[PDB]
Amino acid sequence: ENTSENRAQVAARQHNRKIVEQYMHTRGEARLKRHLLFTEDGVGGLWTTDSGQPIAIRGREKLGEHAVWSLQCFPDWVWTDIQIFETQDPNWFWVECRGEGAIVFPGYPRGQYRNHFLHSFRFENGLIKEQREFMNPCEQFRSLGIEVPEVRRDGLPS
Amino acid sequence: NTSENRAQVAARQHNRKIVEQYMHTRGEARLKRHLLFTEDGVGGLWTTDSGQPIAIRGREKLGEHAVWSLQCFPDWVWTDIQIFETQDPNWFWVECRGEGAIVFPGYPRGQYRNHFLHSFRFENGLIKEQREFMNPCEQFRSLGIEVPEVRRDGLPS
Ligand SMILES: O=C1CCC[C@@H](C(=O)O)C1
Ligand SMILES: O=C1CCC[C@@H](C(=O)O)C1
Ligand SMILES: O=C1CCC[C@@H](C(=O)O)C1
Ligand SMILES: O=C1CCC[C@@H](C(=O)O)C1
Repeated sequence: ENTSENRAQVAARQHNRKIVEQYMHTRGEARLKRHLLFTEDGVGGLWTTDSGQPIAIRGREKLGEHAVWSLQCFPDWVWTDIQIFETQDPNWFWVECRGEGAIVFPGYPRGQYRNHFLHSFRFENGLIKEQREFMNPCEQFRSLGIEVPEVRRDGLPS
Repeated sequence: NTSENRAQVAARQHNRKIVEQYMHTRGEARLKRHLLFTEDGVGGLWTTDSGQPIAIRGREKLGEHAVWSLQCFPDWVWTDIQIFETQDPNWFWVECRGEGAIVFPGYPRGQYRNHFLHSFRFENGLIKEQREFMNPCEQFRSLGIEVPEVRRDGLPS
């Protein structure tokens, strides 16, 4: 049905999608301003870590400081194979994509890092309130020269 | 009210029920979960230590994997299930938790907990591809396997 309430939802979903698209195409020095797409109290970060706890970055200002670190450590990062998923909630989107670039973490040799990622984007008033990324930390270990633990799966059918 | 979109709403509703059934399947019912798939459907784990998926291809293989899984994860339950419809009536995502005993050959019995994203793509009202994404490090912990710690110097507070 074409009601003003359904129309508002569509508008919201369209606006929010544009921001997800912008986020995912943000490269290079533009990364230093990606925080501006967040609410003042917005949270972003990595939900799949070796420690098992997220690295959550809280607040628009913190996100901007994190961007300085990220550009140092991932100096040429690009996201590719981007698929955006709208949901039944006009303020919640998922993205499946890959990423590749140099990895330059102190205490390790410089490497080439590739991973598969899922991102969650939740919105409030047209700005991102919570962004979360999910990847396989094992692929990061490989990029850093870190031995990847191996699980034997005995009897796993063929 | 347009017949195309009526078809889509219907397919999406039907598909949502199958996703719910899958996510609520527990205990011996797990041995019949393969029935929710197309004959050539694929399921499995997309986040592995090896970097390659453990993909199980076909309804019969899927049914075999379930015997294995019931041995290895005898009491597994999904919880905190959130189902996400998408713009494709045939594609859904699920965010959830899962936990249970982990009973692998050659490792001490453990208690395994992880956070999961699942992808479900449909064809003809059955699952053509299921993929699950998790953090393998939590499965290492559960088996007593040492997990390296990545240092991130400079990482701001
Ligand atoms: O920018 C990111 C959040 C901090 C951890 C980083 C990582 O090690 O992948 C990614
Ligand atoms: O996980 C990540 C890979 C490297 C770039 C990071 C970022 O600053 O977004 C995210
Ligand atoms: O049922 C499953 C697919 C094969 C690997 C398993 C695991 O080791 O997590 C999960
Ligand atoms: O990753 C998994 C943990 C144990 C159950 C397996 C399943 O139910 O498919 C999946």
